[PDB]
Amino acid sequence: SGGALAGDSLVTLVDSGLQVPIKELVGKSGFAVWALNEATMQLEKAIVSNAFSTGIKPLFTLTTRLGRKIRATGNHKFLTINGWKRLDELTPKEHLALPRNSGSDIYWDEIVSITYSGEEEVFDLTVPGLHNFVANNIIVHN
Ligand SMILES: [Cl-]
Ligand SMILES: [Cl-]
Ligand SMILES: [Cl-]
Ligand SMILES: [Cl-]
Ligand code: NA
Ligand code: NA
Ligand code: NA
Repeated sequence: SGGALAGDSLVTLVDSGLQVPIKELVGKSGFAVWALNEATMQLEKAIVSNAFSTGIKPLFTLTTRLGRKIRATGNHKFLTINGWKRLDELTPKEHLALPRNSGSDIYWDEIVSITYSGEEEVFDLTVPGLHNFVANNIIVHN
């Protein structure tokens, strides 16, 4: 529930640092990825309790000014300076929270494009602590 991501969306397994397509994690649990602690605004290790397909749904490709890109359902939420917002409520030039290249801080990158990009099978992770995770180096909410 809450939206989903293209199967090739990459999540980072904390200990190995291996970037893995979310589709490959289906059925796995009890492993850590990166997530945002919104109180500290710092990245933290977060346990995933479930990884699953939600079926075939419409996807939108969102691209940022730094060149980060993700394909998500219209209802998937991203973090703006004014709170979490559905992809299909985001506007051109609106900024989203993204992890910095190094360290545990975030930066607010500008959206340069949102484009409908067809239907595919889509996937999600449940993160029972922080309810969000990093995918394709962008913070997304459950
Ligand atoms: Cl678990
Ligand atoms: Cl379906
Ligand atoms: Cl909806
Ligand atoms: Cl919204
Ligand atoms: Na490591
Ligand atoms: Na604010
Ligand atoms: Na705007």
